Amino acid sequence: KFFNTAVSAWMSQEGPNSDIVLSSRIRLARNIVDFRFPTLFSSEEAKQIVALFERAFVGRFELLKMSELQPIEKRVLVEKHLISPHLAEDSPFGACLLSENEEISIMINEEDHIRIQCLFPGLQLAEALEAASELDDWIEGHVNYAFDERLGYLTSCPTNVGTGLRASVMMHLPALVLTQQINRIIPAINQLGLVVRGTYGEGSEALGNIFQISNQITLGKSEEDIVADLHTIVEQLIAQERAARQALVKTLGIQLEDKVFRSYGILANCRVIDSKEAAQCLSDVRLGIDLGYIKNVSRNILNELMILTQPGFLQQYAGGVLRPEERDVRRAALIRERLRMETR
Amino acid sequence: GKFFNTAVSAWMSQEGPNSDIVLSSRIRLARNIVDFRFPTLFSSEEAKQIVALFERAFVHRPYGEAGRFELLKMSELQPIEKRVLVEKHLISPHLAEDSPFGACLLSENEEISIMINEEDHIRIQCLFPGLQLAEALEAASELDDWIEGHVNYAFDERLGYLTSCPTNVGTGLRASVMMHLPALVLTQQINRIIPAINQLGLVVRGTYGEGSEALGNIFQISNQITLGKSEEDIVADLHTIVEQLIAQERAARQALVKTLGIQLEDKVFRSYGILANCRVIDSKEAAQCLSDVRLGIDLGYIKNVSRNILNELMILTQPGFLQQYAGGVLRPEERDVRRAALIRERLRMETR
Ligand SMILES: N=C(NCCC[C@H](N)C(=O)O)NP(=O)(O)O
Ligand SMILES: N=C(NCCC[C@H](N)C(=O)O)NP(=O)(O)O
Repeated sequence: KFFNTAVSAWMSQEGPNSDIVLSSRIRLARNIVDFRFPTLFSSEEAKQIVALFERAFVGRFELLKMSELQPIEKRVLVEKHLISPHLAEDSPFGACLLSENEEISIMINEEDHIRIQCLFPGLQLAEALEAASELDDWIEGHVNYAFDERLGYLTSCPTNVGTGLRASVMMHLPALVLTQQINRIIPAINQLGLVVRGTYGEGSEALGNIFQISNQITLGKSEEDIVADLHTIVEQLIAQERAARQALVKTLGIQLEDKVFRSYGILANCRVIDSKEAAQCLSDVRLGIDLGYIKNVSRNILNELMILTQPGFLQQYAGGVLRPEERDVRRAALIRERLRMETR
Repeated sequence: GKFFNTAVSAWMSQEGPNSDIVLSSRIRLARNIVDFRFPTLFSSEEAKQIVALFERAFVHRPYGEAGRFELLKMSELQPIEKRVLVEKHLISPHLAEDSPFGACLLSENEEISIMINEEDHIRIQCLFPGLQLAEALEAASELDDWIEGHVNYAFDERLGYLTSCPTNVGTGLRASVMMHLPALVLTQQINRIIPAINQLGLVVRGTYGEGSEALGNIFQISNQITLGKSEEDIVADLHTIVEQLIAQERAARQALVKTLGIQLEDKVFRSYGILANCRVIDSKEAAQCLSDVRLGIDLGYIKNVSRNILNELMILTQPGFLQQYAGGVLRPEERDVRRAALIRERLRMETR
């Protein structure tokens, strides 16, 4: 079942630096030319492409067609970064070829005909790129990619023209945020051409201290060079976060243990919590788990509950519009329950 | 021995009338002994003779159901031990800190504390759980007469018992109740009630009397009038105002439940969440959270936490008792870590 908001067995595996790096994501955007039926209609191209993947994937993959999913199922796929918002809503023949472990997602008929996604836990960009490239090679053996031998892969949005590659890592940087170093690392990332965004919240507030660092640097660099560059910056960010964490432990000791356990205590017991406080507390709890203060709570609580406690998702899940105070009560209840599952 | 290592005696652990709000009822009777100068004037020789008088008369003396009296001399106790007795409300800060020749006769059940060389030669204290002012006054008056069979009180027909303090003039009677008034505090009402009560000849003080703060919204309501009113009327008048206070607190709770609803449940559970999980907590925060949790158990929000454990924790988390329980002296930051751990384990054993 792909619509389990919990961290998959695949994404809960401990990849390199997976305490700080939640996940590594490789996306390869492709468009197809010279269709098997040279149709003039996008409708027909989109259906041939779906037929291709339904015929060619029955490793176990399920082809999820957006037209066949309830809106909450599509929202979960969106929140799992398995599909884009555009695939859920705006793609009449949108479909997602999902591997059973949800490592592999091939979005069909979005902006581009093909978006191959590999999502790995921890810092495994090279592994994700290799896995995405193996599917890329498989797909290209059966279709012709729109490709200009001097411009590279042709993608609908010129955001991707060239390699069609977007590489991203999601990182939890509570210590850099706590010690107010985060706005020091943003310029270093921007100078290198990478893009850093908060994953959760509205415009740059980065709830949960979860950051997405991705490339933008396109035409010049090889895919391996894009990924090596991102990997290298991520490893420096990891080192900075670990240094900040170790400084925090050495300075605060029991006061840091107290901070993360109080955040735990709020999450385990509060009856009213807004998404911002929940995010801060979840980040603290995750840090406390990472530091081994909190020993009986899965670190995946951060990944899962950051999704489930978002205001819009919470309403989407509840099936209706909820006032903020109603959201805060349901959010607290959801969080308490998920932490009660950990106590058992 | 057990005076220092049990936070709440079996005696004080009994549920009393209205004991959810009224934690305790106390009657103190101040007296001086004829032929001894009062503690503000006496010599060290007189002070020692006073202790010796009470020692000879009352050490190990049986007092019925209360067990026998034990004599604790302040000079023979350490400041932590004395702080423990203050924190258990068995002796006054004055006796613990300001009476070199102070002593206290404690009943084995810790209902009775006869302080010696406090502000007066004798401060007879009877402590009852819940709202039991009539029973405490009866107990104290009985004990007063019983003691007076062994000492003669300085007494003037006009001025009553001659005491050292203007605040004991006449009856020497201080009747007090300890009340948990979290709703009146939260509704801001307490701000109007305190001056209103002060104008009726009562006074509202903190948890450890004059000059102390209301730890955990625990207020001491006591008479201010000691002279020109019978002891029964002083206590009856206090009781009447305590009953009104209970009524106001209960109404304030119902008002809070209706106006805050889940936010009140959130308030108490967050305090519970702190207590169950914090690793560092000072006694003041602990008291505030314990107050919230007590309110939460009173309103039925919080299950599996007894008033008994909350009573124990209110005492165990005090600095002296913490150091007593620890085994020795603790700096503030050590206290806060041991306090958090004590609370966590008591709350976790409370929920198992
Ligand atoms: N915005 C809210 N709640 C509003 C409460 C006011 C303020 N945040 C407070 O809690 O004090 N919830 P959401 O689901 O995170 O949007
Ligand atoms: N006075 C204190 N603590 C002072 C603050 C120390 C701070 N929590 C810290 O960790 O240093 N505790 P007490 O036992 O209530 O007297």
